Amino acid sequence: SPSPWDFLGRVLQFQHGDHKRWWDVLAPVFGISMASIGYKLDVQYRHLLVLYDAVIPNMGPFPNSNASNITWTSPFPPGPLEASVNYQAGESSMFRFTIEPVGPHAGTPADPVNELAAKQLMQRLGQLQPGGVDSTMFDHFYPLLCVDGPEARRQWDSIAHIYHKCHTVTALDMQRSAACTLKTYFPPLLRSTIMNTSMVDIMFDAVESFRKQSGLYFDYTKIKEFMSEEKTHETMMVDRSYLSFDCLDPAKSRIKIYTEAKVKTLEEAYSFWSLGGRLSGPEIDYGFKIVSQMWDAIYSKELPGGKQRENNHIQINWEMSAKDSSVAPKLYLTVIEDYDAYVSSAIVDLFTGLGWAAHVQTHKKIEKEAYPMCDANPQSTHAYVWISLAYKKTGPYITVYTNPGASILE
Amino acid sequence: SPSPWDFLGRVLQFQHGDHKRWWDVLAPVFGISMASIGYKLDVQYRHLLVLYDAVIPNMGPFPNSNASNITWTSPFPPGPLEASVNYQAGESSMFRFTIEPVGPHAGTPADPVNELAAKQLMQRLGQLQPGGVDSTMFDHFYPLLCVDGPEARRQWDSIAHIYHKCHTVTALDMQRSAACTLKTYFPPLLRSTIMNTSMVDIMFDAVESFRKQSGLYFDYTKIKEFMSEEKTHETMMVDRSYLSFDCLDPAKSRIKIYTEAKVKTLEEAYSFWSLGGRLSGPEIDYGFKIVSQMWDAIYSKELPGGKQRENNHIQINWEMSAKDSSVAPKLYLTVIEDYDAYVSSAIVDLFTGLGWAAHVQTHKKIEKEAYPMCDANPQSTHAYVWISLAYKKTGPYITVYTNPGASILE
Amino acid sequence: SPSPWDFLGRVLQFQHGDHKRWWDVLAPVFGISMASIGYKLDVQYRHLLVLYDAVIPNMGPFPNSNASNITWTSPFPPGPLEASVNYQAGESSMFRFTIEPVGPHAGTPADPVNELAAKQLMQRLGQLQPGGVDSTMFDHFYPLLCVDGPEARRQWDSIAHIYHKCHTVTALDMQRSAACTLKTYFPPLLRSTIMNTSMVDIMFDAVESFRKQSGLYFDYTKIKEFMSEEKTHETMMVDRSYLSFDCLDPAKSRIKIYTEAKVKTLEEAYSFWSLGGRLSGPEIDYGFKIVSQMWDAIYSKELPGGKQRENNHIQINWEMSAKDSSVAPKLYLTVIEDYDAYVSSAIVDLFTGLGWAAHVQTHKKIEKEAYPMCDANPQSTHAYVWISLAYKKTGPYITVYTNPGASILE
Amino acid sequence: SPSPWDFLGRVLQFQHGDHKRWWDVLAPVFGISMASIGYKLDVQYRHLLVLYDAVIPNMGPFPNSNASNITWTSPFPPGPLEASVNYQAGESSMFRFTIEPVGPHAGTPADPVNELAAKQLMQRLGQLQPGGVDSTMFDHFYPLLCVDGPEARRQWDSIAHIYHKCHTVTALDMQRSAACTLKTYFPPLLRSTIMNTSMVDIMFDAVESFRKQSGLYFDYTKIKEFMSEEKTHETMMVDRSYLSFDCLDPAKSRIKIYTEAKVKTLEEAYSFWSLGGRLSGPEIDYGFKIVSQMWDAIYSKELPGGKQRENNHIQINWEMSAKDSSVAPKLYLTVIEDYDAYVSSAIVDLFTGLGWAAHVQTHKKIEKEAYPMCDANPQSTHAYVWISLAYKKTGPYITVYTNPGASILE
Repeated sequence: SPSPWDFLGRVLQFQHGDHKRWWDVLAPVFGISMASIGYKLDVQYRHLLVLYDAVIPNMGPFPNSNASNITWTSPFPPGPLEASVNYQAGESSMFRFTIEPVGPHAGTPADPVNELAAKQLMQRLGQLQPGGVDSTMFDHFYPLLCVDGPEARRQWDSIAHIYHKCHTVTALDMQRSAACTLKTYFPPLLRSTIMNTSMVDIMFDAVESFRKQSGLYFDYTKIKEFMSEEKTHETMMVDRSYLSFDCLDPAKSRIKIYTEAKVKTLEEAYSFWSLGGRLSGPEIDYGFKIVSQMWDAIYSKELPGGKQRENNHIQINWEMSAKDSSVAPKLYLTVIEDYDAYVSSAIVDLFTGLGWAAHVQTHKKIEKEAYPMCDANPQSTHAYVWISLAYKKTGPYITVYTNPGASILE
Repeated sequence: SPSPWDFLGRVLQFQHGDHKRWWDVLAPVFGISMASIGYKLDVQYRHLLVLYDAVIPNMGPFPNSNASNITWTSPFPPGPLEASVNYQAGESSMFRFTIEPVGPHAGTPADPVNELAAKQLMQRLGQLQPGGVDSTMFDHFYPLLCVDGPEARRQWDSIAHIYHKCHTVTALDMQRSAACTLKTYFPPLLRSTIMNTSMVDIMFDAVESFRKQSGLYFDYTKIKEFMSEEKTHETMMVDRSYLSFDCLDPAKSRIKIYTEAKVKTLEEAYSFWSLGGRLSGPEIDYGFKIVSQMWDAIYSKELPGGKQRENNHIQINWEMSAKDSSVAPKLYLTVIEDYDAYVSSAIVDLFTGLGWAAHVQTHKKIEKEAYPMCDANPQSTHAYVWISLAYKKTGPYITVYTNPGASILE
Repeated sequence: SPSPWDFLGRVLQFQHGDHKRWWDVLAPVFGISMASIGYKLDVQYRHLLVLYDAVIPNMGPFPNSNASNITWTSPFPPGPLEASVNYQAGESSMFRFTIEPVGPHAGTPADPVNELAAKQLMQRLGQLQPGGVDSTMFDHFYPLLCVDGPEARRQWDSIAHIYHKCHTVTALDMQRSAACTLKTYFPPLLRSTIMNTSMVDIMFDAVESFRKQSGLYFDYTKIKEFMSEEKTHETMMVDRSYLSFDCLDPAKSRIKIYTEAKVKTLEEAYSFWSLGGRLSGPEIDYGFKIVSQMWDAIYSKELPGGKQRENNHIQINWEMSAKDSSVAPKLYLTVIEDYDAYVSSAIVDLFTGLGWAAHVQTHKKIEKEAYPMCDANPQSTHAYVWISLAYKKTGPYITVYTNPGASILE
Repeated sequence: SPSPWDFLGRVLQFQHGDHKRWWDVLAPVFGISMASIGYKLDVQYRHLLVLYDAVIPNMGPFPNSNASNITWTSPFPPGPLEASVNYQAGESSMFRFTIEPVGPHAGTPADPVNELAAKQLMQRLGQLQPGGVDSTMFDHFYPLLCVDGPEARRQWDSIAHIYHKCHTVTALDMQRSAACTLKTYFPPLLRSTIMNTSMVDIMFDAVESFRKQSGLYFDYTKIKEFMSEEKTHETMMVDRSYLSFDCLDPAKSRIKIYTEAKVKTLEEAYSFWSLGGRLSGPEIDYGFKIVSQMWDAIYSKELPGGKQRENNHIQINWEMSAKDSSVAPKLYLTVIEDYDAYVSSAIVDLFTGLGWAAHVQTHKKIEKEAYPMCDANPQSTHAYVWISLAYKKTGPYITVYTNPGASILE
């Protein structure tokens, strides 16, 4: 038995070489993750073909060793920003991967703000499954949060200082049902920098615009209050925020506010998780229990080269539902610098404390098969990128975000 | 000796089959026109490769016999709206061809307003020649005259009644110097229909916006005055107008106002050519002499099936320069219904009256080689589409606009 | 749920347009046959991708309406000579399809005897599954039965009169286990015509060569005796014969002798089935019972246009095993001219007489889904091509050979 | 002005990535050589497109740094064995490049003797120019000198010890007239090793077979006599010989015998050049004058690393005409180990002694533009590979054979 990625790399014809290389790098990772999760073979085939047609052509050039060909500058390494494997208790794991759609010539004068890649990707996703990509929220939030090509090109003197000119990021939720639902992120840093406004008063103003235009109830009050305070900006890198929404029926879609932060103690972490105490209840408590566990399990150890932790880098997503007024957080703990060995051990011990034997097995399976550099290289710091904790009435919701192109950093 | 189109169709690899079919149909036409003009062989190769990479992928599906696959509705037949061969006295002929960039899925829910094709085409043209496609005017006139995908998708109830939802048209001026300069048309029918404004007060308001933003002097006063009158709207189909501009340095670029018209006598034709008398001088006179000659030479004859001329369909371009206040007209006489034999004979007799022996030879050469249905079928009404008369201090400027996909209508 | 053929035609990139058209035509047929048989979804994907990579590029040009582009002349219409669905009692149905591998330029001076297509196909099949295509028998029978390109090109004056210059035919047995085992046919008509020998004394001499070179026991004596008689040549078209062998381990492979025939009564049919009585036993009897049933069930009816049966066209395969001395026949009844309605009704009544309810359901399913012209057009004579009867100790073995490109003949 | 290789790499679509990489590596070299020679632009385009369609797909995988993917073993580095630029006095320079056509899977069980690549290449060359590739001599010498796939696969125990299993090598003579005439080499090492015969008695026996079959007079007597002696085998590596012939009209084609040799003094060199004195006249004298000049100009110097010359490696081609009995030699001096600086200086001083100013300029132009490692790296030993001296009644005929993939060895 050949596995779908091998057989497909053998038979498939690729428009470009960089697509072939991105395939050789990721398709193993994605396919092994999907197969260890428990996907059916035809779903592996469908999602790998989606990746081959829709995604890979909208990843950008492949990094040669000196990364000379990569003209679309970014602080993150090229490729999918992450590939995620969800872990709940009772509900089945799901594979995801978010990608900043980069065009083949983005960063160059021909496509200096990469306007088409995300739209080409949305188009391919809609064509491979008609009626699966609803652009009702995309089309409302695009003029408010995102900058078209023309604006960014005539408002260039205003943004040419920005390093990462990202304006939209697509997160595809590859489902066990072969349905690849999309999820678009809009970082308004470009738009705010052009209009000289703030991320808060633009993100949330657009959210309220969509509220009144739809009648859907997206209560952003808690989040605006918190993110508008002083001691939050004290640590918050508000310029690394973005608004996320599911490209679905706005009634059944969700909106999420995201921001980064460099905290030093669990009190600031609870500040972000809780929105300054404005969010409480049993779920906040039971969630921060696990956040604290993983905090003092991961950030309690040595970094490579014997360096010291200046601070703890975190990220946070607050999800607001359409029919409710609830806001639910999701805290990222960044481990780009940690030992993949230490991160994996922490994840495993957490899962065991939760009683998740099946999930530790799945985790180590994906680890050894898709990410061989954790077992081969005892000082690897490339596979794991973030770990995300969220708590729902179902129970915990942990989410290990790995780098699929970790084979490129080794 | 194989000629470039044959050899290229033999060696070239095409992404899609429709590209191969469009090649088989057009590349003969374009290459024969370029070769009869007097292009060099390498320029033929360069322009045919431009067509193969930039253009053909942004033409749309190829019409099967029932035209079942063509989802992007249009009153014109699919393919390039026209392929033009210029004819002056002293300056060398030039090949052109304007195309409404259609995506492979335009008209379908995945790309219901065809937003990407023109941008993809502009991108390819800029990448094949960096710094040859200046988007200074494109980026200013895009929000004013053209509708992005999102707007058109949420403002759909306002435009879903329109048959031709064209919003941008690219005219590539393939030059003897291998340089393929672009030229973008913006028909604001979508934008005006959404904003419930008029083509006049939107086109010219955008022109004045660009004036004040640039300092370049585009005197639109004559054209606004005329096109705002009553007896002009009496005949004018103002909903078939568009603003044209060369995607170049705005200093060296030109802006052109276009409108259609169904006139019955040469007095209305002089109304449009002259802007109600506001334009005069030796050039207007010497130009309308030739317009009258060709009028009573072409519209003086029988239509196929023995039908009668309800009226004479014309189009008109008024060009406004950046450094001057001059406006120069260019009158189209539509011959979509006439006998290609009669149209060719009229063109030939005109050229002979002008003393253009070389040009009648070139014309008949292109006719017999690229358009064999004029000699084979004595009742052909498909090759020729329009003839355009303009008069400059150089002399006359006649321009025969043929349909390259005339092989598809036979 | 999109079915594999639709989704694959949506995502897959095709080297050539003719591959896209062959896909649109066959992949529905093949996929519907495989799905009605009961194949798993991933096996459908694997086999359709095999068809897309290995087979389709080695089918030849796609027939336009006038079939102008088809330079490789053949009495059969272009495309797969047949697509077969096996029907046994107890063992699961299997899909097959034999194709004369035609190159993209076969019949033209560049590839006037189509030498590469079959080898390219064998190569692709071996690369998509290493060690699945054993060329031990192919490499022994190639010089004996088949003509290389050079020989056929210098021995051209000797064969240029032949209409069908076929020299090798590949029958792929797409298995429910995703394994696509090959099966090569060698019609020695070219070789015999060059060497001025007879099909009998070349086919069987090569078989004996392989016997002595291998030690495997392929008893051809019965078949040589019969096919060398006089009254068999009376009806036999010995020039339509070929030697078949499974490209596998010669120990586990089988060899088959094939010949056509135009008989008029069941006595000549029993002559061919029995090898002039030399083959007998319970199986021959029980097999000719069914041959007679289907004979007087199909050839007992009207042809289109009210024409009369000059004679009954049949074909016959005698399989010889490696470890045994048994020879087992397989009689084809050609129905290219009959009513697809009559043929389907006969097949259904036969299956019912055998008690094969599941198989009549599968048959009508494949009929209505893959071959809609049998239900739409009540006078269709294109879907069905042959029906093949063989009898093994398992029971009967009927095999309905349909034309997949029947959509092209309607 | 973009030059053809840049523009073509920008617009062209490549089936495979390795084709793109081979393009990036060679097309600069080939195009710069053709442009420095003085080719027209359209001829550059034609030949680069020939390379893109016919050749590049039949070069094999592209060498990654560890050359892990290269399964077709060879003592030479992958890519074109050489790219040649001819230099005469009076006749215009010509570009050539010989390539061992390697399939994408050659060396692996799927194509273990690489039988198709050369045939695919011949087919493409014949299709891009019908009637330009005459296979009259190819089809006669193929069974005699070359081993089909089947023979080599069943006669594997006899050849599996050979390192380089080359059996046919195509040398394309890209002409200023855009005509790419082919030239096929047959090294009978495989055939001789299978039939346990000698290269002499097989090559020359096949030549005599073609003589009697054609009536063309290819007098091989001198060459058979010499190559059959004892003191020639003393130095000759007869296992590195091959028979060459132009794939043209056998009347106008030429046959050439090739052999390698490791000589130590100019007396053995004159032995090979002269066929043991059997060849004489003014031309032999005037040719060996130049051979001696270049011998003591190149082999008179230091090797890298301060190593010593065990012996001088040479190669020799004796051309036999169809209508005459003349045999004309062509002596290769191998400089794979020498300093590209020393080799270039020797070539330049030779040309100057001949009065070839234009040619030294062309040579240094090709050097600095196509082979930058001779000027950048003062210890480069990769660009130049061989230098070939032949003398015709026109005058000298020197031929500098460079490695185009020298960019891969740096």
